[PDB]
Amino acid sequence: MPVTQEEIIAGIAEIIEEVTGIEPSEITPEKSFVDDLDIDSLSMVEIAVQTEDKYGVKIPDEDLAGLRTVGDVVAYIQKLEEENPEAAQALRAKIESENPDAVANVQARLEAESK
Repeated sequence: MPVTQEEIIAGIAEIIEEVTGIEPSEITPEKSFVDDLDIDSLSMVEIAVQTEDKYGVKIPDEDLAGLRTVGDVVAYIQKLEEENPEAAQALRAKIESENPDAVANVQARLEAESK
C-alpha cells in the first residue's frame, strides 16, 4: 500500500526515463544520484519534483542535499513514516557504516572516452 521499494525503484525509474530519459530496469537502488545517473542534480531535481508529487513524499532540498543514493532517497521517505527502523533497503554492514553496494574486489581498472 505504502511507498515500497519497487515503488521508489520502479515508480522513480519510470520517472527517470522521463527526465533523464534513462531506462526503467536500468535504474537500481545501487544508484548514487550522480555517480550513476551522471545527470547531475539538474534532472534528478525533476525526478523528485515528480515523485514528490505523484505520491507526495517528503524530500525537500533540506533532504535532497543529504540523499546520496536511492536507499537514502527512500529511507528519508519511509523512515519519515515508519517502515524499517534500521537504516533502509540496502544497508548490509553496520548502520553508520552504510554501503549500498557490497563491494568484494578491487578497482582502478576502468578507463574513459573523453571528447
